[PDB]
Amino acid sequence: STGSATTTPIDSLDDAYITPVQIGTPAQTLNLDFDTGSSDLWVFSSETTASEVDGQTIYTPSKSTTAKLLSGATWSISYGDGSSSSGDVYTDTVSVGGLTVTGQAVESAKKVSSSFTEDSTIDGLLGLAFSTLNTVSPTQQKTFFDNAKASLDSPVFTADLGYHAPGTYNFGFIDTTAYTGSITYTAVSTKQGFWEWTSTGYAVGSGTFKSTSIDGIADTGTTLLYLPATVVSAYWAQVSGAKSSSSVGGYVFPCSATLPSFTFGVGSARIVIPGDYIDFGPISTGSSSCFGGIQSSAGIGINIFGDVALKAAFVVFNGATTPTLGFASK
Repeated sequence: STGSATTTPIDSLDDAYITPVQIGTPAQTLNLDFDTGSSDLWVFSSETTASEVDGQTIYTPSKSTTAKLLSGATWSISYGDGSSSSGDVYTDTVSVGGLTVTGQAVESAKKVSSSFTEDSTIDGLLGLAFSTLNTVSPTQQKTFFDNAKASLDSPVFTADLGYHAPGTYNFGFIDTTAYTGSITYTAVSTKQGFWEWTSTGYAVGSGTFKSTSIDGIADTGTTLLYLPATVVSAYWAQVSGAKSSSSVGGYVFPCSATLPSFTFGVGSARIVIPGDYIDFGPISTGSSSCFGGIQSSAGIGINIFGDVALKAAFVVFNGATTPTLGFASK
């Protein structure tokens, strides 16, 4: 089997991407944030505290003839950015782009943090990291991909995120028309539960490539590119007037600037992030200070190849017995 679904930016900045997902019988379609940095499929629901729901579409398990309470199971997650949610668990039928999993754990939120409430466009998350990170207790549950894998034509999914445009998540096949040149594959460590890999270096603009190992994760659920302070300083030093602002919480730059590209290495291959992808616009409406899309990972504890980086590539998440990651230009 295979599946193919379009993923759409939630706003004009590509802060996140939403993908329609069918849950239950008859189908209830919710727009979920596919997150290769976490491993829980959770939704706003009829059980979510009413004051914490503001415009989201909810899953109502009582209206699904295939929903079953997973008795005694609870979940609770805290994300790197400080947001969180928790609740109980149902199993139900879940379909993405024509690919159907029966008995998928659907984690129903009883509580969500303010950032989730305030984002009316995101009805929940669909985790695509390794199932070892799943938070359901006392019986850990599998991700949608893990459940689908055996049925898929090939045990892979691909992320093809757009810059200010829709893109695609495919399951079970590699669309050879969706990228240019070749896909370069690179080793993955699953030791921390992430799609963790080592980039071979970077360049700023038309500058020379610096060969240096940068361990990090491919994370579709993180907006920005978070890299070591040395690398980030070298990038922003090429932008007149750019500075790290403790009050804003990262690098800002004059909105009048033209940003240089940023290149990262994948083995001997190179992925170029155009300068415009690094512009996240005014820090507040009407400001001439703009927020940068490349930020320091210092104090996160891990480097994160988030959407800024991934949307410059066609990315293969190869879930074979020994997982790997593939990157192609597009």
